[PDB]
Amino acid sequence: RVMTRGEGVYLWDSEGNKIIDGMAGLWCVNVGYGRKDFAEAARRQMEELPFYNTFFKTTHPAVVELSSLLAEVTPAGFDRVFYTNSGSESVDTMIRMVRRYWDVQGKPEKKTLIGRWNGMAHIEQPWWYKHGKDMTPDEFGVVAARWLEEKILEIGADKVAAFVGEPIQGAGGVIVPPATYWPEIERICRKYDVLLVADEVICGFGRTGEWFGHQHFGFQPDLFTAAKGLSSGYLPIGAVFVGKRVAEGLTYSGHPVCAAVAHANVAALRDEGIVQRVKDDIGPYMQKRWRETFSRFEHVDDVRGVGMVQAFTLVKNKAKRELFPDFGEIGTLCRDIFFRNNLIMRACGDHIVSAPPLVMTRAEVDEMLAVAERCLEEFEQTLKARGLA
Amino acid sequence: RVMTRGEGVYLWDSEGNKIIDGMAGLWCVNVGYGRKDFAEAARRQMEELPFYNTFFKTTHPAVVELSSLLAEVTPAGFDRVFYTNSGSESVDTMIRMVRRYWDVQGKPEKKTLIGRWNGMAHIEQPWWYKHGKDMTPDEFGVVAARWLEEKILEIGADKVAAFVGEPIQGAGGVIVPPATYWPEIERICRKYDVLLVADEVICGFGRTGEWFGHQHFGFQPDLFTAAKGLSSGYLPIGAVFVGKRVAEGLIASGHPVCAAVAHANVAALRDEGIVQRVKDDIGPYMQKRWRETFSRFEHVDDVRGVGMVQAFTLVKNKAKRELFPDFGEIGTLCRDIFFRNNLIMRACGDHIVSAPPLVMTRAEVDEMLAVAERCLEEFEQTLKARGLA
Ligand code: NA
Ligand code: NA
Repeated sequence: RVMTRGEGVYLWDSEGNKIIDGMAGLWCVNVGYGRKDFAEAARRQMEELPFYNTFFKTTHPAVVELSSLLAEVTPAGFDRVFYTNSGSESVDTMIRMVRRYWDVQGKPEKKTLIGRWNGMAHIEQPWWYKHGKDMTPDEFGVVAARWLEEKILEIGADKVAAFVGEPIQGAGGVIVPPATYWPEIERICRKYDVLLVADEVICGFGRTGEWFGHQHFGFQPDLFTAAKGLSSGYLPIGAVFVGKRVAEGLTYSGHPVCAAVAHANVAALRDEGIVQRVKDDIGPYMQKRWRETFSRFEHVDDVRGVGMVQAFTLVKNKAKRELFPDFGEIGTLCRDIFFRNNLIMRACGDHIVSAPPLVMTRAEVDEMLAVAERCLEEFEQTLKARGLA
Repeated sequence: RVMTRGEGVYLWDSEGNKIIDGMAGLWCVNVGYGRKDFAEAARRQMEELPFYNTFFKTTHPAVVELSSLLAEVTPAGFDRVFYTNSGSESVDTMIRMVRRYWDVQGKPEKKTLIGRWNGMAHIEQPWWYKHGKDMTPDEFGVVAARWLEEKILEIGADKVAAFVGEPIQGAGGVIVPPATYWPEIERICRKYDVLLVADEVICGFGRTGEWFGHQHFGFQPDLFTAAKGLSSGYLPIGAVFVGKRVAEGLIASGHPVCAAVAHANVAALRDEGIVQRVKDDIGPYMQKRWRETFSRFEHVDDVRGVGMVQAFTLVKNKAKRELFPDFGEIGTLCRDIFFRNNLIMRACGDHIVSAPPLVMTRAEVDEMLAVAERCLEEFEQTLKARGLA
């Protein structure tokens, strides 16, 4: 099978089958497929001026225009932006910046960054279904955030540079933390004089209904990182957005052609009302319909989501919060059913996740959920037959 | 001062000044500026199919086409290519591959990579002018290579995964190793069961007259890495080329738009005879003329280069091989003169380096060197006038 075409939320193959891309590429095709206007933006920039040499102390006008527009949609205080070619480069750049910041502050010892599972250290993820015991989600959020305080005290605050986290952990199975989590993380970071970094690789550019995930969860990072969601994936790009504290402690970056396409993308997300529509219209619709569709199944639990990112977990016994053995095997079984039915929704372990293009219509939401629901019927029937139910 | 246009080896500013780009952007605009055909390649790919989903078990046709073409210009045995968005990503990917290779081989202790100055370790660079003492270059090449053996023995061979090096160290000042160096490096790597990796960030895509620097020096690495020279910089891209031994060990990618541009670039380099012309024609001319132009100056020594990469070093006393103090200050002085005269040649410490687009004509070589020559005359006079001669 070869892919021949994409438009909106759909991909087409050489056999003429229409496939619903419920993952928007790599969680990043937020304006959807088929933006021929972006092709023109790239063509024009490459015909005119695809380079800009550091010999000149000025900045390529496409990059200037992108930065000016980004400033309008990012939170106040993020006036320094460092462009990269990818999320990976953004993470590397962020790490170097955090460390340099502390060097400049006269604290070169402060070099370790702390992140989460699913000069490095890691803490457990705020996954209540697995780790919550008989705590309420609110109680658990405080406990899970305090794992950061524990790790800071273990390493020593004078050696810790920063905590880095995705507002919602995407690759981890869309683990949505309790409401109490990020405020406690923030208290802990500020208490121990540790920088706070939001990784917006998946939550960026409208995914949660706000422009950035950290805005939805109401925390104020010192920096945040972005990947190719910045261009809806149409060309490789990323960025590190630097807040006032770190900027003060610390011009040429950005491939001009990719910047021109990113500018067209961000302008579309704003001017065509796409992000606002997630917040006001399609987000709440998706979240309601997602929950109406999946909550009833015997082996589905923890149905969850915000804006246009959503998920659930396949489980052996809901009443016991008992997961299937060999976490991942059942998810793969379920994912194969979706794929056989020309629906792209992926599995992380036994979590099923979705992040369709933000432009998805209500009818398209219901179309996707109808296929998914039919697939889950088959999944449940298949479990029974294999004696795994 | 704003850049407004580029064509061939030239850039122009908003005042209409012509600037000679003797560095080809970031050592990478090998086909030159002004390739309007590349804009069309990008437009067409973005109009038709800028994405390709892993849902399909096939590869995007532009990537297939690029790989097929690359296979015709790389050495035998490199039939696995992993595409990235940049040189930096290529290095990261290579490091993960070399470590995974050894894990699969059942030698999980092999994790350290060794490189050179200018989980990681470093050895000294084969810079004869500084380190050669009373050795001939050939004798020094063997000694400098044996620094790798000394380092491997210090660490423990069973802990060492790979040695990584640029065939000619570009950012280090175009340090061209003696003829004896790379064969001894290779021998040592084989002796200690260490992988050999060539970093083609600057030597790649025709810079030395061969397609790749490792070919010029006659060694066969197990992997090699490339950066955006693969597209002459027109879009972000990189790659890791994986040899048979490693590819098979692992068995036991690519943004389609960037791939389409890279394919146009490689096709041009080949079909327009650009690389062949470096080997047979412009390279030998550049090297001769570079040496004729610079060798006579009292404070210039170690005039060097291969193909279309060349350099020299500003020195306090040639007879004594005595460098200026505060290495870098004099290079900056000289570079500033170049820039004032609208010539882009850069300084790496007190090394002056050049790597112009490969399409430079003989007339353009002479034009560039005539400017550089006048700048060196000024440099010598300013040195005397400052009492630094
Ligand atoms: Na802002
Ligand atoms: Na080959």
